[PDB]
Amino acid sequence: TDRVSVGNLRIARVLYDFVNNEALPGTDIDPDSFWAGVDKVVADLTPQNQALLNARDELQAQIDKWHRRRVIEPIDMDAYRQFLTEIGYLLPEPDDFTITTSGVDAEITTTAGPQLVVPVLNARFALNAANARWGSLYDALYGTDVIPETDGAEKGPTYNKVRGDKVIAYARKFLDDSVPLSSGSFGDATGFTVQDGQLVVALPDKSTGLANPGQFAGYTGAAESPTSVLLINHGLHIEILIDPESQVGTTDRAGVKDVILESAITTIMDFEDSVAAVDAADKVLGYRNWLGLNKGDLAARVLNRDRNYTAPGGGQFTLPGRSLMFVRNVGHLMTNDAIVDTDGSEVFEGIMDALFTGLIAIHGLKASDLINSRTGSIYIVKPKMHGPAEVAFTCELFSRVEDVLGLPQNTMKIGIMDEERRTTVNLKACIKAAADRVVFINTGFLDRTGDEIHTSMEAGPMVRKGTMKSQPWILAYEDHNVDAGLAAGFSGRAQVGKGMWTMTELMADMVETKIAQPRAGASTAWVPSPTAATLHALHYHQVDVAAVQQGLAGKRRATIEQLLTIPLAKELAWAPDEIREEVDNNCQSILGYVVRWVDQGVGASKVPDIHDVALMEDRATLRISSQLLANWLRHGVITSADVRASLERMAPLVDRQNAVAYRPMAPNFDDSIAFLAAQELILSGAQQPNGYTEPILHRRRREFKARAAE
Ligand SMILES: COc1ccc2cc(C(=O)/C=C(\O)C(=O)O)ccc2c1
Ligand SMILES: [Mg+2]
Ligand SMILES: [Mg+2]
Repeated sequence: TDRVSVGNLRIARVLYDFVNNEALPGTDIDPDSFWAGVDKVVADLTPQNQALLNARDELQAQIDKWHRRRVIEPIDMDAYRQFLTEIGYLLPEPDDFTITTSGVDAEITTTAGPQLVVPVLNARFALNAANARWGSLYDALYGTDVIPETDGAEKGPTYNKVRGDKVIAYARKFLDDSVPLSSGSFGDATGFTVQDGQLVVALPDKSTGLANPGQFAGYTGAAESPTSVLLINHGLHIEILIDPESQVGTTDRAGVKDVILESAITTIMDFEDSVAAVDAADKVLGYRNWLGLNKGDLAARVLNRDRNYTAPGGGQFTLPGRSLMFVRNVGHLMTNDAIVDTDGSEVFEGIMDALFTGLIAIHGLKASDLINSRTGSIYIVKPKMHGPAEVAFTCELFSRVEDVLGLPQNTMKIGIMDEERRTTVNLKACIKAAADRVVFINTGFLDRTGDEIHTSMEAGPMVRKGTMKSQPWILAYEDHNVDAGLAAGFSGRAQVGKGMWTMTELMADMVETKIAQPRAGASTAWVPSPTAATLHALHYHQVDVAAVQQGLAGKRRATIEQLLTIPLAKELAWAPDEIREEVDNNCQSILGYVVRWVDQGVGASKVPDIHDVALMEDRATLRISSQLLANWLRHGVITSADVRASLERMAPLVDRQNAVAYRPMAPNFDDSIAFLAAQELILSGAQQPNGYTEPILHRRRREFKARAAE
């Protein structure tokens, strides 16, 4: 056995060596004490971890049996609520309180802006994400459909000046609405200068200053013909680049080359739903990337240095060139044979992630041969928790890891995903359980939709997938999340965050509708690319999030009844063509994701749906699709033959979109491990714990790896 014995643990050699040779050096942590602590923590906390998972199962069975023993319809919310209280699912709401989290960076406590999520196993994506703190607006407008590709303005192989003018004019309007001139418009500016520490913009027939001179933040170059002008609005920086001999500047009335936005303020390096990591070799690749990110030396293309500026008065100052980094550990469910005990049982992956990503994170608190958290914190997102006891356990785990790492208590801060029903309905108690550690709450609406379907599996058939985004339960869930955060003092102390935009090509749609999120008081929301970060940043220049949160203080906009409104489909409701479309749509989504998961170990993939729209699919959207079909199969909406036919229908189409080093599924379907994984996720969906996809995915990916080795 390629394994190392430490107490009761047998550690995969590749992981043991990585930690000893790469992660421990520079921490001043004694290697023997670390591994002894690994062993101690795993032995102490595994039972409670397991008890919690059994409790999920106890609760789900009592709820299953509750729906089964009643034909009365539609519902007796009074009865259902009393039952949830009786069985300990719905707990008493504690008294009001204010969080006490301290030692947090300004990007979290203060700044409102985009938050980018990226798979940590892909080093190149992770580098671009960390560098996405600044992004070119002209590139993002020219490259996407925010400037429509109408007649004459489409993208070709070389610069289309008609299109670029549209981009320039779009950016002038943005500047006008964000940093207004005293009189006149940026559209007519001819140049910029600094005089007596003030920004002076030259118009055709006069000159003007800023309506708020305080929005002038700095410049580069000679004051009397600068190379760039730096502005701030709503805590976010805008940089106007001036270069008339550049390609775009030659055509511009003021020589303006580009407009740079402070874009992804923070970034979440993901070990969970956007990655596939089923053994020690996978986790080591992830850990190694997370290590180079914190040491500053990851290269695939390198990390950016900080940005240098001249203050208005004349001094020098610096701005961060990198996004402040979070890490998303896996949650409490899965184990991983990267470590096994003497009976051969796998160790809980979440316990491992806290020990190892926390150890690695120490490097980001010290100088890189230039830092992540200047205030001494480690920022871990914790997903897929169910209720305050599960939150308390995470807090205890962090305490024990801090002790093993020699770290001050409460160094390891937690971003609470609100993406499971038992957390939503006890949200205040969950925040209280982490009152000294919590740095955000975030509505992970995709996982939350999966948990909604699974929890009420037995109640009846659910509405279609596309219908879910506007059901009553989800809008109350969204508002109740903001209310609980604001009520716990998150304003000025912690982030209130919302959901991912998954239509990577529908960027005009994103600019037009994602504005709802800061309008609802969210200080941050999730984007999947640096491009999307730059464009989403526009919404924080239009909406004053701090003032919005102020106006919501004390309001109570969601009742417990509304939260508990199950998304049951009404009588009739669907025609045959609509039932067929939803089945086809779900099967292709599942197939396209799973085939790259199982075969190539890619945890996030662009997959076109039945309407040919490109969706960024990850494990959460997979949880929704499989659970929805499982629920339809369970209540007689469709038959097992419909599932099989739809899967066999869509598989050749997926094979075409991948034709790469790719193994087709058709025509020998039952010989493709990926195809059988898709089938299994639907047919066993109702039996997976809380509808989770990781058991089946991890098993099938390991099965595939084993075949590829003989
Ligand atoms: C590179 O493209 C990506 C990367 C990461 C992603 C992460 C999520 C996600 O995790 C959503 C939630 O947690 C929740 O709704 O439950 C969704 C789409 C993603 C797409
Ligand atoms: Mg999620
Ligand atoms: Mg304003």
